[PDB]
Amino acid sequence: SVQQQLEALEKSSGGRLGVALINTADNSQILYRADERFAMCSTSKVMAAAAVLKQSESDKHLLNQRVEIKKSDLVNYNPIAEKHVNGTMTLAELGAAALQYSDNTAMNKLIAHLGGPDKVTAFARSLGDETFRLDRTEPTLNTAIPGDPRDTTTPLAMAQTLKNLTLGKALAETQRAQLVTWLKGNTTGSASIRAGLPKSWVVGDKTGSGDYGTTNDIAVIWPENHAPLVLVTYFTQPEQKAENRNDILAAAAKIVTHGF
Repeated sequence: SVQQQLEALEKSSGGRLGVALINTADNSQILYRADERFAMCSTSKVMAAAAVLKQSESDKHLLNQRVEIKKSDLVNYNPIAEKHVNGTMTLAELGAAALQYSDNTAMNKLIAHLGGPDKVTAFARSLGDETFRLDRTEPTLNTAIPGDPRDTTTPLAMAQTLKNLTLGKALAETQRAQLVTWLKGNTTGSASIRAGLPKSWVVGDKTGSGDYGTTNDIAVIWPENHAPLVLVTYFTQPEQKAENRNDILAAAAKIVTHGF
């Protein structure tokens, strides 16, 4: 029956909906187009920060290393990075900026630091993720052209991986709780998955929108009396200049967690 509400939603939205919920209590799943590739957009920014956290395990000084922010670094959306022009920003500061405020300059600084988009993919691989693939930097990794496999993953590959990063064995404890603290403090997920859930529940998430009306959100949920839920809602549309649809993610979240 849940299959019927998500198929109705999708059809009326005139788009293509993906969803991958993993109820950790019993590891049961609720999958809709979960093995189909969607353009991650700014949800990919979670993998770039966790790859820098995984580093700090072996390098205790790493996160405090400062990073010079200049004008010619500034890409299109730099809500935090721009304040620090002619200043610095440590690596922990750029991970928090990329996730909580979705700073693109910050996302680009982390990548360069690693060595390029292909390193962040190699990291995904080391977590057991064979689907994820970051090809480009900001802002071009959001074109979200249909069929294009660049910078795409699947809703289930992203649900399984997010679970391991925030509730699993991907990161040492210290780094896991820092990734989780970062996600919770997010400032952009208001209208998305969070909307479709009870106000009392706790949520750390990262959105991702792009062209072709691409609207994504990946969130770890902590019910008040239940084990955590991992929810990945990917949505995209056929028209390049299609409006983004967060209300579709709020709806889908409601539909799938209608039972907890």
